[PDB]
Amino acid sequence: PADFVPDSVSGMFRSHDFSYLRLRPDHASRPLWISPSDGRIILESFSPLAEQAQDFLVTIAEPISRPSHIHEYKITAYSLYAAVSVGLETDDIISVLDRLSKVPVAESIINFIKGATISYGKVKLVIKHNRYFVETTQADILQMLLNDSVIGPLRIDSDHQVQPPEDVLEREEEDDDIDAVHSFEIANESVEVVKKRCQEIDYPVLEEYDFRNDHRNPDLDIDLKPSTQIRPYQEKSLSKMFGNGRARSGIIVLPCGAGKTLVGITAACTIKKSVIVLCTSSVSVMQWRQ
DNA sequence: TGTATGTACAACCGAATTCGCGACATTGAAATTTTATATACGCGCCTTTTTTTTTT
Repeated sequence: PADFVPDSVSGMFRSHDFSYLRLRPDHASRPLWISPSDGRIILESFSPLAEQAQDFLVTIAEPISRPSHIHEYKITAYSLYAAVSVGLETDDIISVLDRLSKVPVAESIINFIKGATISYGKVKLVIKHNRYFVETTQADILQMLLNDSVIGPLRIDSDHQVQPPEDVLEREEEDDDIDAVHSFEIANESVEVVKKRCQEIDYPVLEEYDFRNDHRNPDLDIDLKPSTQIRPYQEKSLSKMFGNGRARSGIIVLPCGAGKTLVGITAACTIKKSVIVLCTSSVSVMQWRQ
């Protein structure tokens, strides 16, 4: 129907042998030892790029162990998509893995990392006039958008408008794929159907988030004061969602009871633009507002 | 299998809020106030006078 293992596919790739699985040729001269069958990547004290290695593993996968001697390696599809969305060169990570990881890069592990680096979305969701539309940087993308009931049918025929792509981006498609390619401006209504049809037909689309196509108007009555409590995970989570230069809303999985709304109020203020806040239930809306 | 939950849509209720007549106080003023003097009357009232009455 509309369920994707790729988001929740984390929890596998830890099984190897000893007869078929050979000691990694880098095992003699390799700062790490990538156990590809066990999916474990032990980052011992001998890795000089352990900080560089530690960050790369955290993107493509989840480091289960962070021991003082060596770390531990786990596989995460959301990490794989996140490490795919990380943007590190799939080949470049593998080789520094291969050279660093004494255990040779596993064949299945090597494919997933490259599959991370490039896949985790090869979709072609084009955008017009700084907005989202039914198009694609790649051709199979324009076909997906045009043949889309929500992307195409919900897409206005106009190729792109500075204001329409600005305003409408058939809802807000501020999460589309590569823009500045062939596409048509989509309406102001219903990206559920856009996503509910890329749902039904399994279109993993290499998506972005165009955060000042979070423009949306003359500036609202927002008091851009940072007097709301600021404490360090929120800001670097903000620094992650503020990214380079200007406020991008990402997905930032935050706890209710540790100042969750605090990042939202800042990002809402930072854009200096109209923003709505949605909480669980209305009674919690007052509690949270209280 | 018992229960916790968000949200509704409709009739009930009392709570809190702003308008002019009466009380006098106001200053404005006239009236009254005191005095001389002739006039003459008619108020009342003073003392004295005379009369009457009582008691021895």
